[PDB]
Amino acid sequence: MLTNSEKSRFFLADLTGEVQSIPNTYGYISNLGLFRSAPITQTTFLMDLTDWD
Amino acid sequence: MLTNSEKSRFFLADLTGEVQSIPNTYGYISNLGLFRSAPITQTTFLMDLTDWD
Repeated sequence: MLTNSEKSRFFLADLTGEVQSIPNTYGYISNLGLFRSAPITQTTFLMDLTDWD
Repeated sequence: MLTNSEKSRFFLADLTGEVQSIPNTYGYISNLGLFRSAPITQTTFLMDLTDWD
């Protein structure tokens, strides 16, 4: 693939290709499967607690 | 299940179950079954001890 030179409009130079970089993305805990899914239909929710000795 | 909001009688919010806690109960020695049941009729009992040399 011939392209324009570095500092001239009439000479040609050879282009090789691209070098892509992608950031790292850790996903250990996400795929561990600990957390369950509990969809709700309200802005908030409540919960009760109990105990005895 | 839907219930009243935190501070409004005319709004609803979701109630997500309950959580319970129970005290611990160790039973190791009872399960060992060392002791026998010897029911009696009176409020006291006696025994005899003997020996020789």
